[PDB]
Amino acid sequence: XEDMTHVPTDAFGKLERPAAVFNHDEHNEKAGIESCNACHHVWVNGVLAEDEDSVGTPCSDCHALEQDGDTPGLQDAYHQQCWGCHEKQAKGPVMCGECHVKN
Ligand code: HEM
Ligand code: HEM
Ligand code: HEM
Ligand code: HEM
Ligand SMILES: [As]
Ligand SMILES: [As]
Ligand SMILES: [As]
Ligand SMILES: [Zn+2]
Ligand SMILES: [Zn+2]
Ligand SMILES: [Zn+2]
Ligand SMILES: [Zn+2]
Repeated sequence: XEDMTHVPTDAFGKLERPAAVFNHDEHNEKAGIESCNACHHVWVNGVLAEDEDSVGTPCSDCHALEQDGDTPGLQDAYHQQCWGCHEKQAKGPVMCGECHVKN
């Protein structure tokens, strides 16, 4: 994903919002994220593997559009991951129009 400049949107069908800006490799370098499983996680039987990751599997392979149990639907997965870290670190966009950029 070194060519990535927005988050993939094909799983959603018709969009309400602009694609979310996300230059994956530059993002992750500026943010200081050193583990891939900060996002590409592996959750098994309610427990998060600390030493594994799911790189190479789309989020949308596990996260349906609808919530399943405590597995978030796909929109909420992205909002909880992305907007959740920004809020926890007090850095990064936290308005709709700073990710979903109209341009
Ligand atoms: C850690 C260094 C890391 C790697 C390696 C990695 C790889 C990776 C690949 C190969 C893809 C698929 C790209 C494609 O389809 O061409 C991908 C996709 C996404 N990633 Fe990633 N990624 C690493 C780390 C991070 C981190 C720390 C985050 C969150 C900040 C992140 C997130 C994403 C997202 C979102 C995508 C798109 C998912 C999809 O549905 O295809 N990755 N990454
Ligand atoms: C792709 C980068 C991706 C995103 C985004 C994502 C988000 C995410 C969130 C925010 C949660 C809630 C719990 C937490 O904050 O970790 C969550 C939950 C689970 N996920 Fe996920 N997830 C992404 C990727 C994937 C992939 C590729 C898988 C399947 C291999 C997967 C699985 C799950 C499961 C299962 C859960 C529920 C865990 C639990 O509470 O039992 N996720 N996802
Ligand atoms: C989830 C896929 C995700 C998105 C989308 C995302 C976007 C995003 C943007 C657009 C920025 C601003 C870039 C700019 O300067 O123009 C930004 C910045 C930060 N992010 Fe982020 N972000 C996503 C996920 C994550 C996660 C999971 C983390 C923490 C683990 C995270 C962290 C940060 C940090 C820190 C920054 C600020 C970088 C800086 O300017 O110092 N983001 N993100
Ligand atoms: C502000 C509260 C806000 C809204 C509103 C919003 C909407 C939203 C929707 C409706 C989707 C589903 C796809 C669609 O367009 O129909 C969606 C998807 C994603 N979002 Fe979002 N979102 C708002 C806030 C934010 C912020 C602050 C971020 C960046 C941290 C962000 C990110 C994302 C991501 C990633 C996705 C999935 C990929 C894509 O649709 O772009 N949202 N959002
Ligand atoms: As680089
Ligand atoms: As929140
Ligand atoms: As809070
Ligand atoms: Zn753009
Ligand atoms: Zn560099
Ligand atoms: Zn790995
Ligand atoms: Zn909050």
